[PDB]
Amino acid sequence: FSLSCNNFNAVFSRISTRLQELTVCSEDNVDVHDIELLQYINVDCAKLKRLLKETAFKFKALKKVAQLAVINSLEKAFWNWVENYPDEFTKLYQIPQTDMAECAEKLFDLVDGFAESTKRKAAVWPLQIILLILCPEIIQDISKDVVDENNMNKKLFLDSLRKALAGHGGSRQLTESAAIACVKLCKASTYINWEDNSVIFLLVQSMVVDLKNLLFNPSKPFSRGSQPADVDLMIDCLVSCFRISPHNNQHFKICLAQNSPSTFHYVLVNSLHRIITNSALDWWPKIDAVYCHSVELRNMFGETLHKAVQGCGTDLETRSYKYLLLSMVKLIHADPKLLLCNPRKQGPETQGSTAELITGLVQLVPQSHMPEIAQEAMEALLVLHQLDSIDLWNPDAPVE
Repeated sequence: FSLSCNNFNAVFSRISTRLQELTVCSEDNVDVHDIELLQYINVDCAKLKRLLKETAFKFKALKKVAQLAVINSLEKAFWNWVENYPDEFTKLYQIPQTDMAECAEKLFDLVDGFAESTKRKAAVWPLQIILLILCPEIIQDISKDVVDENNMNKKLFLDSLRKALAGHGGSRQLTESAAIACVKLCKASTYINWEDNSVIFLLVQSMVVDLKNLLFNPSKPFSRGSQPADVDLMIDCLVSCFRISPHNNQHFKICLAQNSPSTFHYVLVNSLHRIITNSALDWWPKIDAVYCHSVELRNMFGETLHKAVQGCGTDLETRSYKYLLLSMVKLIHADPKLLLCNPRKQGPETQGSTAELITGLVQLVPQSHMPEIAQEAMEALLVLHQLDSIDLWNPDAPVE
């Protein structure tokens, strides 16, 4: 990635050769590793246009295996640009650019032709949305009357997505795919300032309500594959949704509720963990909004701690707690003010809240049952000693 910053052509030339070799040859080969270098090369807006144009010309003649690799690799290329160059993404919707729109549309059609079977549709759907996002006005027309051919194929795809997203269709594979695709759309929306207030915001609103019921139904655990639930997927959704509507989130409570399964707890804390550590855009909401829930967070710490220690002195249920406990400890390490807000203050007959927190952390240091946790609790307790964090223990009297 660092090398690609300057000498882009050198890397870029090597890829172009492999495509031509595969293009002319007719005996399918599996040495696509040259193709898969797109995932790492630094990309800028102008450079990205080049990638689409070159692949577009050569895509149709490629073999089946080659076609998949370029699609995935090209998909991950999109995110590299967005993160590394946030500003350029805003300007795309701020001011129209036909050239960007034109290249995506041609590529859009080629992919759609490529995918016919349900298995194919599952693979390619995540990409197609990204391209559709790239051409803004085609969305507007899709909402209104549809052109004979210009916006005909697009509108058919967009509504086809929703059916599986709502579970109407009797296809599990597409149901899983629709989730991934929608999430990326939700994630991408976050970057748009919303001052444009384009259809992008409106389009997401249509799918958000359906999406949440699919991923955040305690009765039914969404299980993509071997794992009981796609923990990684849920984190992406919740983090994004927060940024869109931070004022009063309604599903924070669903996870934060004690009755919900642990995984909902696990997803919650990690979700708060990204908020603290990765906030590039200033106009995003910040962790301060969540301080109001501190009281409920602490109770979760207490109960998890109580059961975690007891087990060490079912099979996976016990193991689950330890993982949750480790995550909670790391959270305090990241930010101590999150859990210290709204202090209870020492009761005449009962201990306070800052005290009960420390005592729980201390009884883990000498454990040696859970060496990883013990190591962490040391760092956590060492951060609550910085001069800055001493004040929060009891703001009434910090030196008693």
